Amino acid sequence: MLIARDITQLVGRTPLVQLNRIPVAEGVKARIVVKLESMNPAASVKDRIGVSMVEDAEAAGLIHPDKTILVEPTSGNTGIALAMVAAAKGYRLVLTMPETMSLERRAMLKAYGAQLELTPGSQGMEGAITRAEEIVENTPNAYSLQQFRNPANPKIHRETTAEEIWADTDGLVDIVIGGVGTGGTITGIAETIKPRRPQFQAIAVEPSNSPVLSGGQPGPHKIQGIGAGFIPAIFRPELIDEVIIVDDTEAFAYARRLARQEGLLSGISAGAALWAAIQVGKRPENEDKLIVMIQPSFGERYLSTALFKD
Amino acid sequence: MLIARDITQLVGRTPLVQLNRIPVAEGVKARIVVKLESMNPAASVKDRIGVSMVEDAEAAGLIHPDKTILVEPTSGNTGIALAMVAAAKGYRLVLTMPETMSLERRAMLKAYGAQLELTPGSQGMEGAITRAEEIVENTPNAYSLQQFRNPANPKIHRETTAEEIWADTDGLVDIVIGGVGTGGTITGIAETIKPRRPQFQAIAVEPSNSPVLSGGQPGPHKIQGIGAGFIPAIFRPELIDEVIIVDDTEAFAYARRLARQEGLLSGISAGAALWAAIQVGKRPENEDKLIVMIQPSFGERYLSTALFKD
Ligand SMILES: *Cc1c(COP(=O)(O)O)cnc(C)c1O
Ligand SMILES: *Cc1c(COP(=O)(O)O)cnc(C)c1O
Repeated sequence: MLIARDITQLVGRTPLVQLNRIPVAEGVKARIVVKLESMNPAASVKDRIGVSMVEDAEAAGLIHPDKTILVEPTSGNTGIALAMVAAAKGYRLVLTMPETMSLERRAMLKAYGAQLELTPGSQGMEGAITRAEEIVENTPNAYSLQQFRNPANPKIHRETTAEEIWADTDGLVDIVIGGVGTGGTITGIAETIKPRRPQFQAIAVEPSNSPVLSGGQPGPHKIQGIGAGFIPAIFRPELIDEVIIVDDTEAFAYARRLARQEGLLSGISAGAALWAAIQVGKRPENEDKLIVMIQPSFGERYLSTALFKD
Repeated sequence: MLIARDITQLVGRTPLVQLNRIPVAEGVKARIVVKLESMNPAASVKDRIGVSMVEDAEAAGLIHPDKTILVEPTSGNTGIALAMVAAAKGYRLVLTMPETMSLERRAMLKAYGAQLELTPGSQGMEGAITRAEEIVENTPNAYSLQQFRNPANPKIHRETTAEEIWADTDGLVDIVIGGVGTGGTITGIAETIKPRRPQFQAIAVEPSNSPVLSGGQPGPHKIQGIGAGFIPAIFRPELIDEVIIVDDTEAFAYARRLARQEGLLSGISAGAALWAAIQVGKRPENEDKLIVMIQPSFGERYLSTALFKD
């Protein structure tokens, strides 16, 4: 019998899909395919790390459902992944999240029974992180899995996300394109694949308004889920070939086209990754290369935002 | 390479998950497991029929993307499934839907680029169907796949949904419980499995406020996706062992517990199916029987409703 013990054993193992309209429309000479992290149980890539971080801490005896209050600052998806895990396992969970993130994210957290404290929009992720740190320092048995630092984040991507790409492309993937939030996705992919394919390229995507991976200064932007405003500790710049900066307008435009022209309803950051993959795929040296882009989230979580509202 | 041609080749093949808290809390003597139709690409069971109905009509030369205007009355999910398919394949699509269905459903349809005409809430599905029929009768090249009559609906459930249950339970499933909207799910399951397992039970679920399968009169109710207010042509009462009626309050209560106590964020109708499965699973004759319930939809589509709002 193939019956999962619980929802945490059903995360990852997401499929690849080719694009059929957008690349030809933009004159792309490479082959662009999409890894659909929208098909995780709670509809984002973060399900993978919600599970891995919690399992890692439990195994080391660092947390226990009967006493630990999990606390995590989030732009939404990590909070939702942990909220699902917490609901399955019986953990109390408190999220801090900036008020600028989509209304759907707030409602998702509450639906799973987690506690949410919103932090001021002007303070961005820094405000969320500071508040979470204050809660953890002060509260007995509070514990932060710390998604920007936790080795279980890049590890699960090395062991699952990257292996899936490797298998599903029969070892022929040439380039992976991924927006950076925590950096775990693109880092874990590069770590696993580069040893097997020396010419493989790992390309990071960030908002042009907050180009910190590129050496620039942090700023406000609308690409929810990427552009934390600092370089995460887990991110390994030495493994990444290049950083592509993306305007908010292009992220929104390409995410809309994903839904309407490909039937791939997608978050804003998937739009940013596609715009980037288009630019890379048009380079003459990349003709007939196989480019996999990561689609981090499903677009239903974004209907209230400027992506689709009106 | 395992790369899907497009999103329509990634529907179905959904997993089973055991329940870990709710059955013991209710003194259930059977084993209740859930088939997660929330994990289809657009997060409901309807993805399966959106694909099968369109492929069937295309193969027979009855529709073509360059000319057909698809038109379908819906409570939401069939419209969304067809909207995804339409976006991938380049069909124009018009949905009629009662204003009583969740706001998320409206926004989902528009996000995929479909056209929506809302019909009066007081008229329910009958109003939606009448308007769709008026559009089709009157409009050149308009075409309704007709989800309540289309043989491709129960067929795809016979060939995919039912085979998945058969395989995943190693042929040991004793009972399937499913709410009835079109009736295709529970009918196709019963058709495939009963010949292989004479003692197998197929049990239909309907709202107590609109118990038409039970021989009663139609009425208004809040279990979105089930209780059409008539017996669908595809539904085969001779294959169904029994109909269980469910109150709106119990559907809401059990859907909330699915999210918060199992980490299975679910639509309202999944709550109705669980309440039913609990009742069946408590019967002394069903001790140690394996009961699979269908979870028709993911709960993100329902955050604006009374299920979670406030
Ligand atoms: C997490 C996330 C990303 C980036 O993934 P990382 O592995 O954290 O870099 C992109 N988009 C969205 C919507 C996310 O939630
Ligand atoms: C379609 C649907 C059902 C019932 O499935 P059928 O195969 O149409 O009987 C139940 N719940 C929801 C939310 C649906 O969209």
